Amino acid sequence: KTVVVTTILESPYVMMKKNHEMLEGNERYEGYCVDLAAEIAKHCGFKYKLTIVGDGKYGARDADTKIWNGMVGELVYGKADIAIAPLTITLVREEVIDFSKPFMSLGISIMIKKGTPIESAEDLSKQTEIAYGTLDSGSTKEFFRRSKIAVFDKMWTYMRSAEPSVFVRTTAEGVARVRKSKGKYAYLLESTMNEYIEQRKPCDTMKVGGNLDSKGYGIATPKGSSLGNAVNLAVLKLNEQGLLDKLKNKWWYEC
Amino acid sequence: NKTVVVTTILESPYVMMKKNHEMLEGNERYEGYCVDLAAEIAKHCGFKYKLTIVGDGKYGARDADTKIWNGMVGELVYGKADIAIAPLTITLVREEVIDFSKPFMSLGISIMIKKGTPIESAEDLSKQTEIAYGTLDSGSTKEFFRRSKIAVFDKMWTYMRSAEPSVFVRTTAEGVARVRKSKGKYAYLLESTMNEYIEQRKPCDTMKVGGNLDSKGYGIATPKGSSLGNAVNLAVLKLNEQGLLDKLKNKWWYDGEC
Ligand SMILES: N[C@@H](Cc1c(O)noc1-c1nnn(Cc2ccccc2)n1)C(=O)O
Ligand SMILES: N[C@@H](CCC(=O)O)C(=O)O
Repeated sequence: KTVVVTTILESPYVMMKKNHEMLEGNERYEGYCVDLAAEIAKHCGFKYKLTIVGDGKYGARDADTKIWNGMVGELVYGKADIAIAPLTITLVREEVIDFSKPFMSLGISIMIKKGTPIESAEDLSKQTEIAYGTLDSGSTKEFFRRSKIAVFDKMWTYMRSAEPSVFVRTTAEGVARVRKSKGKYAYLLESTMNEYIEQRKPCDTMKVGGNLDSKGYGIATPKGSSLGNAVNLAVLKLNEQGLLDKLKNKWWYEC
Repeated sequence: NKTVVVTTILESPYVMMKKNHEMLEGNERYEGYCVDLAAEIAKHCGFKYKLTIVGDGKYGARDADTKIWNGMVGELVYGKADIAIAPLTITLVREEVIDFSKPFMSLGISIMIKKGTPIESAEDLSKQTEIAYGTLDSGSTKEFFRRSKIAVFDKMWTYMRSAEPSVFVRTTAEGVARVRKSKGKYAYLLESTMNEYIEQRKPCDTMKVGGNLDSKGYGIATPKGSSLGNAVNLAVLKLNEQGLLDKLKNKWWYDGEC
């Protein structure tokens, strides 16, 4: 009956509307993914329930318990029927779930507090005074972990052992750390967020250099899911009619 | 174990004739981005393959009259080719009849002009008629403008479909030659990938202006219900994550006559 949608609370994808306290159900939320979910549901003709992933994670497989967490986990163990959020299409995930073609293209990038003397990944790698890290249980950490590229390889050996920990549990925590570390902390995140934050007060962060790779976000469903193929056609249609660019301009519409 | 028939297309730097092709046989006649990818794909998946240039030299579209598919898409649809490894754009009409792996390259529609031409964006193009402009036939780009309800693009399509002489070209090479020979009176709408490649080729007289009109990607394609599909998709994502696809792009794109 009601499709259970798992998504994550990350502006401008999903955020609490003002005065949400007296609101109920899906009306409590607004954002890029909120509108996209509505679109998908409208064209596919089904009711749905937005639910914030319990642990607030994107999705990774515990190196020990070998159990998947985050939104990926919700789909794998059957808690959600579909994930509609900025979930990165990767090999280890495609091995356990299905993704539609990307509804957004992006790449890993570098966020620094304005004034920080670093222009690129090469810059970060050769020094240590300026610390840097990424999010836990995400596609960025994994990217560096599996990279054999000298540049990105060096960076990993540095992060994997840095103390105190350069890793963060949430993205909002990685941004907050840059803003508060007087230039001693650079953050590695996806271009999408780096751009969003650069146009926000106190307008003290910025993206430097080009992206380190080219990937995309896809709508995810349990492996061999029935809704899968239909959702993919729906998404390609929305993109081709220019609605997805419209949504992007709307939510990425200080500094 | 059977030799996999791979349909591809002659579009530099994806698939090009090697300098000594006249005295060479089969796959050794070609070189390029896609030739290298086909090799990488074939290696990991463990199978032998035969590169075959698509007979009509087209990408793929369904005929408005006969309703028959042509190009590489046609090769897959009618069972002539087992797989397509080329810069084939992932699109709705195609996904309806064939399968695509996830993108091995990202791009968007762009504007190529003869340097010095007074045009900076699609909006500029649509607001005048002194400078003609068109696109490639039987491809995703022409279909984009035909189905766009966006003011600018809609207006651009209204002009193009009725222009005289025709503003459409059969191959990308033809589009580039027209830009170069028309003294600035013709602008060509094509995918950023090809536009940036040409910008680095002699006589270095063309250039991309404005930003992409959309965002999409190229994907390896297989017939619907193909056992190769899923496996090749994972193989491509792997190559992508290891950076092999970016190194491959550098090689054939920037490793540059300008
Ligand atoms: N998407 C990654 C997570 C992930 C990761 O590993 N490193 O960085 C991110 C990331 N950064 N931003 N976003 C999403 C975003 C939020 C708000 C505005 C713009 C974009 N995700 C994953 O699926 O693991
Ligand atoms: N990539 C396009 C061809 C080039 C173009 O249409 O500009 C296709 O697959 O049809």
